[PDB]
Amino acid sequence: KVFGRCELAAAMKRHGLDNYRGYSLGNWVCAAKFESNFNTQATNRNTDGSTDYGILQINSRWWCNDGRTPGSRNLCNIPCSALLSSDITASVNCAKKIVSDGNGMNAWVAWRNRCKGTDVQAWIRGCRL
Ligand SMILES: [Cl-]
Ligand SMILES: [Cl-]
Ligand SMILES: [Cl-]
Ligand SMILES: [Cl-]
Ligand SMILES: [Cl-]
Ligand SMILES: [Cl-]
Ligand SMILES: [Cl-]
Ligand code: NA
Repeated sequence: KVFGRCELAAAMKRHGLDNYRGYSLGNWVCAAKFESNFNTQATNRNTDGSTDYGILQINSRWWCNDGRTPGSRNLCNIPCSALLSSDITASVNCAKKIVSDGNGMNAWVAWRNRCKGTDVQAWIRGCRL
């Protein structure tokens, strides 16, 4: 599914991401924009053989099982396929674990490089929330 900007802001708020670990909703919308362009079916293969899945491009080295990332973990206890669903529940619940890991949203390199310290409230401007 390709979400609209405000549609995704709403879904993320519905699932308790807004101000989760102190990160405002605009930070999460911005991260999703640059990770996936709001496409739940986004995938990206890394040089190490791991794969990133879904609207927040969650990686198979730690967070989900895809059966093809040797030595990896599955700390979200889900198949990586769950991260490609039109229903963002699995992505949001797994993102809550990731952002709790110690480095906050710096775990998403695209957030650090493209969203951190910018006027992220622009990402929810106009939205009925
Ligand atoms: Cl947009
Ligand atoms: Cl915000
Ligand atoms: Cl594996
Ligand atoms: Cl595990
Ligand atoms: Cl599995
Ligand atoms: Cl949803
Ligand atoms: Cl933090
Ligand atoms: Na894994």
